[PDB]
Amino acid sequence: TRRDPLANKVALVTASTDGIGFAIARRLAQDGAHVVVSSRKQQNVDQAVATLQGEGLSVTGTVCHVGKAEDRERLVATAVKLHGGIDILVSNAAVNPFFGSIMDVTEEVWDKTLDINVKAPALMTKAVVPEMEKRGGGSVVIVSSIAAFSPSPGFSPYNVSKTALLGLTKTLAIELAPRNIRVNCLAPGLIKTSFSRMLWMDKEKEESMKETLRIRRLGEPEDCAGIVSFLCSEDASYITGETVVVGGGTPSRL
Amino acid sequence: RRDPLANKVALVTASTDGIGFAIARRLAQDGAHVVVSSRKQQNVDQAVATLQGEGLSVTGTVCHVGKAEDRERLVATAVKLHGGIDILVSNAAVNPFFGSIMDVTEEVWDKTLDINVKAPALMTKAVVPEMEKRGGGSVVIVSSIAAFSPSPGFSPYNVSKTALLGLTKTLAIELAPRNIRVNCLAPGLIKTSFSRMLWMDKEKEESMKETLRIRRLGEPEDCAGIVSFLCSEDASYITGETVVVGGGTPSRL
Amino acid sequence: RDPLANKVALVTASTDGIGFAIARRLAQDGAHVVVSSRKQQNVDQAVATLQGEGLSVTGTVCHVGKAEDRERLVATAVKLHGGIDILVSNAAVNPFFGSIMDVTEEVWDKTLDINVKAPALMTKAVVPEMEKRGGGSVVIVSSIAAFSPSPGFSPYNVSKTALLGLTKTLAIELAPRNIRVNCLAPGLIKTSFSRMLWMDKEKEESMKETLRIRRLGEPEDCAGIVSFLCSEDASYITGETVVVGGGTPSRL
Amino acid sequence: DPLANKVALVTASTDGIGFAIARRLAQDGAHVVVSSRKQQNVDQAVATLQGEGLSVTGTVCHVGKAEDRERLVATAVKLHGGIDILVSNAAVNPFFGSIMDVTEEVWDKTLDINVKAPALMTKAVVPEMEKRGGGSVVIVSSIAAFSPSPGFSPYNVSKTALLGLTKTLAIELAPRNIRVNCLAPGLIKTSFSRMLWMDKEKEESMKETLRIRRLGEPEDCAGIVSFLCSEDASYITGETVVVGGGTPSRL
Ligand SMILES: NC(=O)c1ccc[n+]([C@@H]2O[C@H](COP(=O)([O-])OP(=O)(O)OC[C@H]3O[C@@H](n4cnc5c(N)ncnc54)[C@H](OP(=O)(O)O)[C@@H]3O)[C@@H](O)[C@H]2O)c1
Ligand SMILES: NC(=O)c1ccc[n+]([C@@H]2O[C@H](COP(=O)([O-])OP(=O)(O)OC[C@H]3O[C@@H](n4cnc5c(N)ncnc54)[C@H](OP(=O)(O)O)[C@@H]3O)[C@@H](O)[C@H]2O)c1
Ligand SMILES: NC(=O)c1ccc[n+]([C@@H]2O[C@H](COP(=O)([O-])OP(=O)(O)OC[C@H]3O[C@@H](n4cnc5c(N)ncnc54)[C@H](OP(=O)(O)O)[C@@H]3O)[C@@H](O)[C@H]2O)c1
Ligand SMILES: NC(=O)c1ccc[n+]([C@@H]2O[C@H](COP(=O)([O-])OP(=O)(O)OC[C@H]3O[C@@H](n4cnc5c(N)ncnc54)[C@H](OP(=O)(O)O)[C@@H]3O)[C@@H](O)[C@H]2O)c1
Repeated sequence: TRRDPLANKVALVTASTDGIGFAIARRLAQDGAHVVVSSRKQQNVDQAVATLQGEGLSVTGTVCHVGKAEDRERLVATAVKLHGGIDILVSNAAVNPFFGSIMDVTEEVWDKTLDINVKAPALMTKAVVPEMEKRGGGSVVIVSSIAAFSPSPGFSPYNVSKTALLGLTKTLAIELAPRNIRVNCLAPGLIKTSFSRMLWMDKEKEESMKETLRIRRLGEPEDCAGIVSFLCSEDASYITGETVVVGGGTPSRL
Repeated sequence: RRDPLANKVALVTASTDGIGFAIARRLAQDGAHVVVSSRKQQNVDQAVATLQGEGLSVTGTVCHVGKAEDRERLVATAVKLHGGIDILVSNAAVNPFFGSIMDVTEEVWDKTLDINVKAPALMTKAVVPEMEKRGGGSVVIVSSIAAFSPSPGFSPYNVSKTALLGLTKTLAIELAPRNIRVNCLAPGLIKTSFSRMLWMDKEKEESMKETLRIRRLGEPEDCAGIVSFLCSEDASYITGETVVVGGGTPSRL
Repeated sequence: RDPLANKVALVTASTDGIGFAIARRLAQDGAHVVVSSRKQQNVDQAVATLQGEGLSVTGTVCHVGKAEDRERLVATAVKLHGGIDILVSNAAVNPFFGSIMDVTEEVWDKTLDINVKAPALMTKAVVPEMEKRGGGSVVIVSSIAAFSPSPGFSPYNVSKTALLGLTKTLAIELAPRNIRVNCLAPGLIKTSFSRMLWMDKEKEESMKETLRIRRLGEPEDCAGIVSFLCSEDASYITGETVVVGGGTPSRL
Repeated sequence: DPLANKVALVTASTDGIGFAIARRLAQDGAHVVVSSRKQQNVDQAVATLQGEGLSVTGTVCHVGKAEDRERLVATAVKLHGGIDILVSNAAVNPFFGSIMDVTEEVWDKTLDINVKAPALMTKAVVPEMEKRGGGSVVIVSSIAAFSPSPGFSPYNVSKTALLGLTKTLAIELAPRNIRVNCLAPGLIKTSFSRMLWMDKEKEESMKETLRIRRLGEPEDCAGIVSFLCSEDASYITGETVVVGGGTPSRL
């Protein structure tokens, strides 16, 4: 009888009530993990939880705005109470970037983008580390973007923050290695979600982006789910400090 | 919970020992029909014996990847026996000898570039038409961490592994219209015969561990899961990608 | 010729080490340079030393973290020289060795602010002036830590990697204005900033072995590439990071 | 005169990028021996640079021939007393062709001339640079090393390979005080690249595709090479510098 690869593991996935995070949450649970979903809006949490509990998956949810230290610490407490520990963290939140010239980006946009996109995952990782230590180790996946390698103009704050996350991933992987905590990164290309709607709103704009990105199709949320589940599993025990691009062939880096 | 490579047919070059053998075993555990192959018939024999004795759908044939005739025959062998080809894993390398660039002969450069760079390109060429007939396929090329972080003393080998990064990219772009995916595995230090020089003395092992900033050396099976995943339709949105399996050893952003 | 003849350059954090070496070189290559840092006394001494070498260098206080200091830096240069051609952004927070587990939220905020946000806003403040000159050159100082972080400095590491992203995104954004944006990424240079890594002689030797280098860098080892990148001889180089690290591993 | 009294070999330096490099090095004070496959190209190259008052001489060297490489080194030593700089610039002309149509002969010639030859040419100069207390090597790769276009797979692979050669040589040769760096040009207007710019319609198409405002010229590559060859770049080794006018490459 083939065993579940995340049998008896406990996972937190932030920003997991829609799109990529939701797709990741579902797969981890499909792969045997107890999962706690969260996002900012309680009405988003309930529907995600209802949908996934509808499928017989070990899933519960709570509100957690990753920008709020209270929420982050409460997310960890909820999971530990319910399941007795934490083995996996997937950090997936990002601030919706407004398209504009760097000359029109305000200081408040910079502050919010760096806070939510860069500081928050660092502090969210800090919050889970002691619990992961108790279990003998763990796995962290940070979600950046192809934009880290290939920036488009108009999204400078967002671009910078996703590149920063390549460093956060590398530096945490080295620091947390003695605790047997692996730290990897998912860098999606253009995935069809509400987040990216501006870029596939029109069938003309979808075709224009495909030609620009040198891709045959846009990604779906579930195209990101398998690699994250693999990375979170003991089968990937010799992979740490690694960013995996899931971009359908769009240019990234060697 | 399905076999992720059910009904798929896979060639793995250089699959009678170490990483290649472990990839072969895992592809077959995940449902694939696998043809294993290497230069020496004796290794092919016991490779097949071992894996068939575990109940895996595996057969073998001799294939030196430097020989056009062997490459073509490997493909013919799989087509005849299974009806087509879905997956190629190119794993062969020339065993490099430690030496200065001042003592590397022209014949060493030629052989290294032939076997390590040209042969995977021609092997892939040999499978493309068969993958086209199945509606697409997956290719995985085995490079090395050396491609990003070369050690002195192995310059021809180092150059060939970096070249393979380029081969993976250029082929992924070329073959995308045929729905063929091309990705690359870049292992760090894995305990095999190939690498024995770097881990035969326990003092050398702990020395390498500190040099490479790792807590342990890899085993062959540490490479199998990612390759089996990349060869699957669960990775349909991953092509042109090199994945490093080096236990944290530095590579690149 | 004098490759930067009649060009006007701002270098932030330019009263010691790398930033001072850059200021000296730009000036030697013909440029009018305005040097600046937080402390007036540091500014005074840097200016005195360079003017005594007959170079066209004046100073002013500018803490790059303060909006008003950045605006005043530009205003000072525009009043004295008539415009701005070159910005080199060189300031960073001094990093303290410690675990991610001990790094406070306040350390994250300050590091991201001074090391990442400030360069972006300092660039914003020089863009309109560079436009009026027909274009210009921006060089951002990051670090080898951007590519090859060591443990104990995570916030600084993350901020330096962010700067690679900033360089690239700004290069693309400002290309239509004929503004080039490139980045210097130094390896271990012997300055006060890095003194924890070289003041003890046995530590220095240890870092050489670890970093795979034959010697540590000196501030002047960084100055030539920066002055080149600011010249019209580099007019087809933008979006580029150049590592000055004595062969220490970085990237392909 | 940053290169005063230095002796520079530049392969494939009778036209385009190699020629612009040879000119600049000579302008910066170096004695330069230019070379390529054809004597009339060499003679024209040499005549033009000598007419500018530069210390340049020439000789024939096909980089694919062991005897030519060694004789190039002997020629420079005989004339000037030693060798300080090597710039390796030669490449086989690539023609658009699907990987399915690339012959094994094209794979061999491309790996030979683009990868093995630079390595063996460096090997040829190393003992001489040792006698001078060190030296500087620059290898010309391409933006194609990072961002390959379809239809040029062998060339693309060979240019990525040169990134590795730069890195492995820089490490191996550092103890002999020999620095090794790489130039990676974007689209430069030369005969080598004519398929991508000769037609104006094609030029505009490539500019859009590469996200550049202009094509490069050969002299756009000269300064960085001369810099890298100078002692002002003594803390730079193992480094590839892209000269691509903003086209994407890498972080
Ligand atoms: N093309 C792409 O779609 C693409 C490409 C590359 C990278 N990414 C990355 O993928 C992530 C976005 O996911 P997506 O594309 O799947 O978007 P999506 O489908 O729109 O989902 C966004 C999710 O984030 C949650 N969220 C937003 N702000 C939050 C916060 N401050 N704290 C906690 N949760 C928050 C939302 O729920 P609430 O509204 O309830 O908070 C929702 O669950 C980002 O990290 C993004 O950079 C996306
Ligand atoms: N081990 C490591 O630390 C490490 C690290 C990075 C990369 N790699 C890469 O991993 C790959 C395999 O290494 P390994 O460590 O698993 O070696 P291994 O355990 O010694 O196995 C080598 C296999 O290659 C076969 N082989 C050798 N030359 C061949 C050829 N020309 N054609 C067909 N088969 C050939 C051998 O069988 P026959 O002798 O019967 O031909 C054997 O089955 C290589 O590409 C290597 O560069 C290894
Ligand atoms: N090994 C290395 O030294 C190394 C390696 C890689 C990168 N770097 C980068 O090089 C830069 C550091 O230069 P360095 O090593 O030359 O340091 P340094 O010799 O100590 O000089 C630091 C300079 O920065 C000024 N400064 C500090 N904070 C400032 C602020 N907020 N606003 C304006 N000026 C400020 C100082 O003057 P005041 O005290 O008067 O403000 C001083 O002139 C940083 O960007 C660093 O990340 C250095
Ligand atoms: N867009 C571009 O033009 C571009 C972009 C990236 C990289 N590059 C690189 O730039 C380098 C030079 O190309 P280019 O564009 O300057 O070409 P170019 O203007 O056509 O000049 C090529 C030079 O190479 C010589 N040559 C050709 N084969 C040779 C050989 N086997 N041995 C010695 N010399 C040889 C030619 O002289 P003879 O005919 O007399 O031998 C000529 O002097 C190549 O390495 C190429 O890969 C060019």
